[PDB]
Amino acid sequence: PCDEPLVSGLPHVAFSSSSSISGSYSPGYAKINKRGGAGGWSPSDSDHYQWLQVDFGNRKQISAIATQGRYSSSDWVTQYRMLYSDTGRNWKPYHQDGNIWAFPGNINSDGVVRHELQHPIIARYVRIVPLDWNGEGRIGLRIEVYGCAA
Repeated sequence: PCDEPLVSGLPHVAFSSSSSISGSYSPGYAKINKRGGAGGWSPSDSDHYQWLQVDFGNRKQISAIATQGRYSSSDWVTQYRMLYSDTGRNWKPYHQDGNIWAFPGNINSDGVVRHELQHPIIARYVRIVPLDWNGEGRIGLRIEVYGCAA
């Protein structure tokens, strides 16, 4: 199977984001079941144009993704898009059931929600783009991406 956790072991330098509320919300804190910093990533502004990015360093085959909100807070993502690229540019949106896919997100701060992809993708870089978030807070996010070397 192609389902090893690809994010949990990455150093901070593998993560980037559109913005962060502060250093404690840096994108390297966006790891499921971990509570460092603010307990997850949050951008300084919550809209439809933020992103959390991971660079796996080379191409990985990806079979599933999992998300959580920001630890013990009102910040969580309720639906999201996934984009991927081999180059870091020309992002490709993940498609499922005939359209760009909106993944159901979280409904609380700490439940993990894992989705098996209909079809695996191959990518060096992944971006998670929040589409909506909890109305009583902001975007807050921790992730895992499951896969293997391409």
